[PDB]
Amino acid sequence: KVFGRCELAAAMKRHGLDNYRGYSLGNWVCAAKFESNFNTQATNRNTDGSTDYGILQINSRWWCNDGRTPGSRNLCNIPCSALLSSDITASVNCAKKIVSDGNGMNAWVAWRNRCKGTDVQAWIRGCRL
Ligand SMILES: [Cl-]
Ligand SMILES: [Cl-]
Ligand SMILES: [Cl-]
Ligand SMILES: [Cl-]
Ligand SMILES: [Cl-]
Ligand SMILES: [Cl-]
Ligand SMILES: [Cl-]
Ligand code: NA
Repeated sequence: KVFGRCELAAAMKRHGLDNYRGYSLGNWVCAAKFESNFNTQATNRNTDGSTDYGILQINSRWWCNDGRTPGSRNLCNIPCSALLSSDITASVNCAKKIVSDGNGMNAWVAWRNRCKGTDVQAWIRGCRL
């Protein structure tokens, strides 16, 4: 599914991401924009053989099982396929674990490089929330 900007802001708020670990909703919308362009079916293969899945491009080295990332973990206890669903529940619940890991949203390199310290409230401007 390709979400609209405000549609995704709403879904993320519905699932308790807004101000989760102190990160405002605009930070999460911005991260999703640059990770996936709001496409739940986004995938990206890394040089190490791991794969990133879904609207927040969650990686198979730690967070989900895809059966093809040797030595990896599955700390979200889900198949990586769950991260490609039109229903963002699995992505949001797994993102809550990731952002709790110690480095906050710096775990998403695209957030650090493209969203951190910018006027992220622009990402929810106009939205009925
Ligand atoms: Cl947009
Ligand atoms: Cl915000
Ligand atoms: Cl594996
Ligand atoms: Cl595990
Ligand atoms: Cl599995
Ligand atoms: Cl949803
Ligand atoms: Cl933090
Ligand atoms: Na894994």
